[PDB]
Amino acid sequence: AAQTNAPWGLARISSTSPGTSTYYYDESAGQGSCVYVIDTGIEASHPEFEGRAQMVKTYYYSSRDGNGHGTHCAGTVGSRTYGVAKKTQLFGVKVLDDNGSGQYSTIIAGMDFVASDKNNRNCPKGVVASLSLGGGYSSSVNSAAARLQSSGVMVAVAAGNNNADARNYSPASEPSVCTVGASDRYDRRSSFSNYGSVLDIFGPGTDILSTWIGGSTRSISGTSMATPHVAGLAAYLMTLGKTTAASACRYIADTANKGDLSNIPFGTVNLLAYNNYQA
Ligand SMILES: [Pr+3]
Ligand SMILES: [Pr+3]
Repeated sequence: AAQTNAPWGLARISSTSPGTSTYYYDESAGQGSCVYVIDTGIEASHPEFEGRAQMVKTYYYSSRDGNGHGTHCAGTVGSRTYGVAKKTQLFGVKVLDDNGSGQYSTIIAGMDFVASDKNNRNCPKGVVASLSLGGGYSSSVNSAAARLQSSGVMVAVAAGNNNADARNYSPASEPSVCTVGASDRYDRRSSFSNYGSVLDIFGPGTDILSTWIGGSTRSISGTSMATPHVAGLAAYLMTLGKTTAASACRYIADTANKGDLSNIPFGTVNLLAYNNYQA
């Protein structure tokens, strides 16, 4: 299949070079996979989700996304127009309040929740969790991310927007998960993107168009935006049977565009997520 005049990030992950405008992908489109978006919530009623999104847990007074951040990230995973995996099932877990902030204890609870809840869902092609959040180093937060991964869920996490080594941030610094940095449409590392040896992979993160609350759309920037590109790609590849939750991050790194990025500091991988689609 081919989506013309696609958002640049979608085009980039289906091309060996920057500057293209068409998203090429297999029609299966992540059908049969499930992606948990652990964030401020999802506006499930947005027409772009086509009924494929549902809130399953909240740690606040309402399950509504009063912020927009979670709805944006979910859209990049699997909305019709703005998503990588256009037929995946989306589950929302609200661990962040409507100002976009959250306590580490609540974030940990949300991760443990997903590890259990997945056993109550029909996800024959596998399960992914997308975490576009983070803060200062915490061994407890890292441990929760490791548990989630160990339970059989592909965990993708944002590297952080500090233009610094991700080793001092959590859950970015947990080695066993998939830590995602951000790039822009000219194949430069995004100016805000964290780096370091713990990064696994880069994805599009600057000027990313996606869904927003109130049935709208918005372009915003961050490693928060790069992370769902990689989560969606994992769901897509698991549906095609090319990889599993345990090995998806490594598979994505092995099949990535190599050496295409600029302003990558020595010791950080030069790898950009790529779907290797051949018609
Ligand atoms: Pr290239
Ligand atoms: Pr890793």
